[PDB]
Amino acid sequence: MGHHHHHHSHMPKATAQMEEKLRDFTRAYEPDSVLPLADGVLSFIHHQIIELARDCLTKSRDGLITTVYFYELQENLEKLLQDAYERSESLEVAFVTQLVKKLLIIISRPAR
Repeated sequence: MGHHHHHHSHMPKATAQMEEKLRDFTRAYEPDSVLPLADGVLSFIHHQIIELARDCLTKSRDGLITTVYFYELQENLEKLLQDAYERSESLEVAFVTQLVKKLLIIISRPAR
């Protein structure tokens, strides 16, 4: 992220790279806004995009992320992926899918 005198972490660390990708990703928007998509169900799933993003971000910085954390988080994103694919009216779903997918790519092991 730099600052004035940047020459600090001269170790290519996945902490720096990923946490920056993740924070800049999540920073741009709100849980309740940039479409509630479908009011109720996909409003919940939009909350899930932004709140799993913010929580996993702060838990990465905290170091709380275990190996278990990732398995639960991935299968929860893919749960909500199929919940968004169960959302019969798909226009809003392009955002949802590309967001949880891009997030899954940011935290390594890129999706499809």
